[PDB]
Amino acid sequence: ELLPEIFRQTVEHAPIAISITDLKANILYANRAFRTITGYGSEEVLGKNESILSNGTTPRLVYQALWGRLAQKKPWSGVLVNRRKDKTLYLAELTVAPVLNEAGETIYYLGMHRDTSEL
Amino acid sequence: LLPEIFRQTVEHAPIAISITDLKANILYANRAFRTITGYGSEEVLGKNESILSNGTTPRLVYQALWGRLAQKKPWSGVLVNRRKDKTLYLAELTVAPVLNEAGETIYYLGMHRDTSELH
Ligand SMILES: Cc1cc2nc3c(=O)[nH]c(=O)nc-3n(C[C@H](O)[C@H](O)[C@H](O)COP(=O)(O)OP(=O)(O)OC[C@H]3O[C@@H](n4cnc5c(N)ncnc54)[C@H](O)[C@@H]3O)c2cc1C
Ligand SMILES: Cc1cc2nc3c(=O)[nH]c(=O)nc-3n(C[C@H](O)[C@H](O)[C@H](O)COP(=O)(O)OP(=O)(O)OC[C@H]3O[C@@H](n4cnc5c(N)ncnc54)[C@H](O)[C@@H]3O)c2cc1C
Repeated sequence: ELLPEIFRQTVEHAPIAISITDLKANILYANRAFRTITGYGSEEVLGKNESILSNGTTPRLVYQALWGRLAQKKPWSGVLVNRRKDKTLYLAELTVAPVLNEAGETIYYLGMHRDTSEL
Repeated sequence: LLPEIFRQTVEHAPIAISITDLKANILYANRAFRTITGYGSEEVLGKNESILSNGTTPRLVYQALWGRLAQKKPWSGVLVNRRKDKTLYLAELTVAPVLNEAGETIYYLGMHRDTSELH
């Protein structure tokens, strides 16, 4: 073993925005980069849905594509315009991936994104 | 969330992540690392990070990175790495000590992005 608790610490400080959600997309965990990019804090992010990031201007068919891959237990990648807490907007390169149990069943989702702005 | 979920998170993160012993032998590499560097899941666990080195990168960069890690401090900068297929890529790399509860180094962590577009 690598000591197992090094993985959480690695997530926490990785320089990519990372959230982990239940099957509803309610946020169970978010790392520091997520907090820095999106603007939401440590206590306030928990239990909110990912949709909080949408500047309600993403076409429904982008999301349909994202959820369509998830329902097939496959990852998806795309770009979308997200909104920070301060209402500024950024082009997000988003990957979402299912976490599968031994049986091949989805038990969480991983949301992992970069903010592609150069300021 | 159990530690396995964070290991899965690291494994699927869209940034190269490697964890090494204190002489930079790779003990763990995620999918992005293996894809970017060209080393597969078995052979990469017999490599050292030095297999990425190459002469486009000034040697003082390697001295810089080590001089910070040995102080228990991170280093962030840029270097040119060599893949298994012998192509080269400009990487933006952060390395950090992984510390136990007494503040002593137990592993090193590397996280990098591949800035290439023509590979
Ligand atoms: C891990 C993860 C990360 C995500 N990151 C983002 C992000 O960074 N930015 C962002 O805008 N959104 C993100 N989402 C998608 C987000 O959860 C919402 O579905 C989305 O923002 C649209 O929500 P709405 O309330 O605006 O539209 P809604 O009308 O609620 O959803 C729009 C469409 O998405 C699909 N859909 C929504 N909910 C579900 C469901 N539970 N199951 C199957 N299909 C569904 C449907 O096609 C629906 O028409 C992420 C989801 C996951 C799981
Ligand atoms: C986590 C991590 C990630 C790294 N990522 C990269 C990367 O992406 N690209 C890259 O080219 N290099 C990377 N390095 C640096 C790498 O360890 C080498 O220093 C570098 O590749 C030059 O290799 P070299 O053959 O000239 O070996 P030298 O640096 O000459 O060192 C000789 C050998 O000893 C090891 N080493 C070097 N310094 C020390 C020391 N102070 N203590 C013990 N062992 C040491 C080296 O890795 C190598 O195996 C990373 C190092 C670490 C710890």
